[PDB]
Amino acid sequence: SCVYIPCTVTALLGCSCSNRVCYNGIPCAE
Repeated sequence: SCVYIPCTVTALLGCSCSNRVCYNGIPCAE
C-alpha cells in the first residue's frame, strides 16, 4: 500500500498507486 508514500515495490512494472494500493490493472499488493 501507498498509504502516504508511493508503492516503490511493484510500481516498477506499472503498479499505479490506486487508492493507496499498487495497481497495474490488477493489484500487486503493498
